[PDB]
Amino acid sequence: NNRYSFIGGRTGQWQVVKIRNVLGPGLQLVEKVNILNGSAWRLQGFASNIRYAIRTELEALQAVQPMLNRAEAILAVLIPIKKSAQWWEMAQDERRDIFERESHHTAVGLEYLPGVARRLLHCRDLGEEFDFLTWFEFAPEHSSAFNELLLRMRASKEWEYVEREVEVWLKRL
Amino acid sequence: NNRYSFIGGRTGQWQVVKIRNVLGPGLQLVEKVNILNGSAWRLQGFASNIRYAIRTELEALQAVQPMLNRAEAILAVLIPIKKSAQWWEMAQDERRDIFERESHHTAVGLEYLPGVARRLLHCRDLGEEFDFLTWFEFAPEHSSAFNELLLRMRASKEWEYVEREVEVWLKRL
Ligand code: HEM
Ligand code: HEM
Repeated sequence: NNRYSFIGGRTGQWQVVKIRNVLGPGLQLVEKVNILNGSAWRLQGFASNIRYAIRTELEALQAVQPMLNRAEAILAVLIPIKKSAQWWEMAQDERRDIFERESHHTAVGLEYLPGVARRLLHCRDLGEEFDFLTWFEFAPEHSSAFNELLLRMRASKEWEYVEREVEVWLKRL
Repeated sequence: NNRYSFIGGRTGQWQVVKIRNVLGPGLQLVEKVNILNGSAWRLQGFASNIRYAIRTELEALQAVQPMLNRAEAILAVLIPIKKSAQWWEMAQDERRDIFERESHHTAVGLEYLPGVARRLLHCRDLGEEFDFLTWFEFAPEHSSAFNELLLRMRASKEWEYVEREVEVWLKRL
C-alpha cells in the first residue's frame, strides 16, 4: 500500500523533539507522531512515480542514497510543504527548469548523501492542506549538515513558490 | 473537488452503447454510467497537474481545445488505461521521450480538435486497478475521426506499454 498517515498525538514510534513553524500556519506541538501505512492532527500522502528526475540523476541517486531504517538513523524530520497556485499552473518544462536548472535541487541534495535518507510523499491530489510530506532520517552527526541543507534550499528559486512549510523534528523510540 | 467516480449500473446520465474489452480483463456490460464528483463496477480518479506537456504545447492546446458539455457533444467514450510496471520505473526524460518525441501524443491528438473534447483523470496513486480514466466527448459527425485516432494511438510506441484498456461508449441522456 502506497498511502501513509502521520498522526500527531500521544502515541507512536517517534518522539517529537520540536516543531518549527517556518512559513504559514503551523502544526500544534504534540508528544509523538504515529506513522501508519494506510491526537491533534493527521497528515497523509502517497508514494508515487518520478516527476522530474532524469535517468542520469536517478543513477547518481541510486549509487549513494541510503535505505530507510538504518540502525544509526535515530533522528528524523517530517517537513510538510505547500507550493503556490502559480507553481502548479506552470507547464512541465517550466517546472523542471526551476527545480533543477535554476535551483539544482538534486545536485544540492546529493551533497548530503549518504548521511541523509529520504522519502517523498504526494498529497495535493488528495485534497490535503499541504502538497507534499517530505521525510528525512539520519544519525545525529548529520544534524548540522541537514540544517545547512534546509537553509540552502530555502535560498533557491524553487522556494519562491513555497507558501507553507513546517518542520517536525523527531527521535526514534 | 478533484475526484470523480464512474458507476456502471442501472442509473446515470449516460446510456451505454457498447463496451469493447480491448486488452486485458474487461468491464461488465451495464445499462448506464453514473458520474459523480466526489451497480456492477465503480471507477474513480482525480484531476491533476500537467506531467508532460511543455508550455508551447499547452499554448497550442489552449488555442483550440473545446469546453466540456457542448450541446452537440451527445456521444462520449470512457477509456480506462493501465500502463506496465516497466513504464512506471522509467525516469521522467525517458517517459517524455516516448510520449511525445517518439509517439507524438499531443501533436496527433491536436489533429482531432476542436471536434473532440477530453478530460484526463489519474488513479494509479489511489491503488485502483487502472492507472488513468480518459474521457472524450463529441458530436456524431466526429465519431469516424475519433475511431481513426484510437487506431493511430494504439500503433504508437507509447501503447507498447499499455497493459489493460477498455472502451465504454456512451450516449448522453
Ligand atoms: C537530502 C537530500 C535530498 C535529495 C537527494 C533530494 C532529491 C529529490 C529528488 C530527486 C526529487 C524529485 C523526485 C521526482 O522526480 O519526482 C525531490 C523532490 C522534492 N524534494 Fe527533495 N531532496 C533532498 C532534500 C530535500 C529537502 C531537505 C526538502 C524539504 C525541505 C525537499 C523537498 C522536496 C519536495 C517538496 C519535492 C517535490 C518537488 C515537486 O514535485 O514540486 N528535498 N527531492
Ligand atoms: C483527442 C485528442 C487528444 C489530445 C489533444 C490529447 C492530449 C493529451 C495531453 C496533452 C496529455 C498529457 C497531459 C499531461 O502533460 O499531464 C495526455 C495524456 C494522456 N492521454 Fe491523451 N490526448 C488525446 C487523445 C487521447 C486518447 C484517444 C487516449 C486514449 C485512447 C488518450 C490517453 C491519454 C493518457 C492515458 C494520458 C496519460 C499519459 C501518462 O501520463 O502516461 N489520449 N493527452
